[PDB]
Amino acid sequence: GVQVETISPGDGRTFPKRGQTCVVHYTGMLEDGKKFDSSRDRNKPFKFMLGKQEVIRGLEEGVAQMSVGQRAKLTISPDYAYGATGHPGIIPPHATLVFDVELLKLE
Ligand SMILES: CO[C@H]1C[C@@H]2CC[C@@H](C)[C@@](O)(O2)C(=O)C(=O)N2CCCC[C@H]2C(=O)O[C@H]([C@H](C)C[C@@H]2CC[C@@H](O)[C@H](OC)C2)CC(=O)[C@H](C)/C=C(\C)[C@@H](O)[C@@H](OC)C(=O)[C@H](C)C[C@H](C)/C=C/C=C/C=C/1C
Repeated sequence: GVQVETISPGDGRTFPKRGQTCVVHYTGMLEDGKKFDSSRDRNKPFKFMLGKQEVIRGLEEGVAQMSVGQRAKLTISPDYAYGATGHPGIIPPHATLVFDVELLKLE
């Protein structure tokens, strides 16, 4: 569902717990294609709480297996992303997504 390839290693010990707020930088693109979003270019980290279905399953499960400081390439299959419906106007049906995610801190 989500494949994780490490860009930079974390501490290897500090992982997100259920109900914790994850602070991340991300860049998102369609596989081998167009970039659709970046928190890095606007210099504003993205915050979400784990275990609250706030983000796509691929990102949730990608961040959940990352330690603090880790940066990774997340390849997210459509079923762990926006599926056959897509995201209106931005993400097509059956789109595999690539997120470059850095887990900055947990709060
Ligand atoms: C302008 O930028 C948008 C985000 C854009 C939307 C379009 C996509 C290309 C994208 O560019 O982000 C993008 O890169 C993307 O695909 N993202 C964002 C980064 C995390 C991964 C993914 C995602 O899951 O987006 C999310 C995706 C689009 C929809 C969710 C997917 C998972 C599913 O379980 C949810 O059903 C509920 C819906 C959008 C979000 O990350 C926002 C934060 C979360 C929600 C809207 C819901 O969780 C909602 O549930 C009631 C909430 O609890 C929120 C906090 C309540 C308040 C009022 C809403 C705030 C909305 C903020 C919107 C923001 C910052």
